[PDB]
Amino acid sequence: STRVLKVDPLFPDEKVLKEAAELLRNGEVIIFPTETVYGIGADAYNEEACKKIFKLKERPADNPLIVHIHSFKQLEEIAEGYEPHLDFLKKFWPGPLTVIFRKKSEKIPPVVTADLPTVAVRMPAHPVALKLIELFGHPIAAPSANISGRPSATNVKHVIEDFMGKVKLIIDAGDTPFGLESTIVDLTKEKPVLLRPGPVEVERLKELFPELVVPDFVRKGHYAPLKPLILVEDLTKMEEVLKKYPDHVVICVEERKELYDDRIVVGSLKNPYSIAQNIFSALREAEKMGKEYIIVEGFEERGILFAVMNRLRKAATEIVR
Ligand SMILES: Nc1ncnc2c1ncn2[C@@H]1O[C@H](COP(=O)(O)OP(=O)(O)OP(=O)(O)O)[C@@H](O)[C@H]1O
Ligand SMILES: C[C@@H](O)[C@H](N)C(=O)O
Ligand SMILES: [Mg+2]
Repeated sequence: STRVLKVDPLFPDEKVLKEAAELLRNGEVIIFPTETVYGIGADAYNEEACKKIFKLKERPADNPLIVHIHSFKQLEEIAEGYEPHLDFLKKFWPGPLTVIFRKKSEKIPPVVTADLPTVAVRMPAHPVALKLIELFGHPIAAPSANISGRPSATNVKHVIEDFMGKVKLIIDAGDTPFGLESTIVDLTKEKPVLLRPGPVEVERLKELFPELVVPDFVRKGHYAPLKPLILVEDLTKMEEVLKKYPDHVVICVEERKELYDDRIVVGSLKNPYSIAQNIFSALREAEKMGKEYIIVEGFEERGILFAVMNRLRKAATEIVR
């Protein structure tokens, strides 16, 4: 029996956050916005409560949870060996960055980290998330707000498709600013490793970390619509793809919109952050539009479109290179 409470993203009503904090203290799961995607969270120090996240998501046990913190003092309670990277953390936090550290053990139970010695920490640059964590008093473990394998929720309409009647409370702060999950950098090995591309762009990370490792699984083929996804890297095969796949809807850009039948304009190449903001919404609009096949234009493997292509490659049923 779900409550949806609208709050301002800048100065949220602290009475709405106290109610969410109370539900977290009772070991309940709630949904809250961040600058990236909506989160489905619980008390990171509550084993049983975090287990409910796994069940609500329909999620495998061996997939660990990102712990959300509000302060550098909380980092010190949960992680160790970060001291040589504090300059870097202080430069990107709060913000759309998740880092892997060696766990300080103590209170973040094994279920949160899938029995791993590492923990993924994020200090989100969203006043609602920051003020909820500070008021609750404990860090929040939160995957993206979606059924496991589905596109990450970027607004309350999507949360509701996935979770109406399953959680007591959804905080609504509207459309998430970025539409894409946080960059994930692992800092626990000889050289830093990019595990997930996001709003902290690869190009920026390569400027700071010349020796950054970007693994094959990041550049090659979660986030899946209900109808089969055809990704077209080579846009000269677009004329040919549309034919091989008759019952189609297209997702294209503003500049190529007037060149298709049933088409959803995800955004413009003039403003590529608009593409990243709306891509997940586009998969959800498209799967509803009652066509057999969803057909997506590829983008430049550069800037934020790098992260978009990363998401669409893992979504795709076929990639047309
Ligand atoms: N300690 C860790 N070491 C490495 N990767 C981690 C660690 N903790 C979390 N991660 C990764 O961070 C990501 C968090 O994303 P999220 O929880 O939204 O799940 P997901 O993989 O997108 O699956 P779903 O479809 O269920 O949302 C996962 O890929 C998870 O494995
Ligand atoms: C919920 C949101 O913070 C997500 N886990 C991310 O890392 O972007
Ligand atoms: Mg996810």
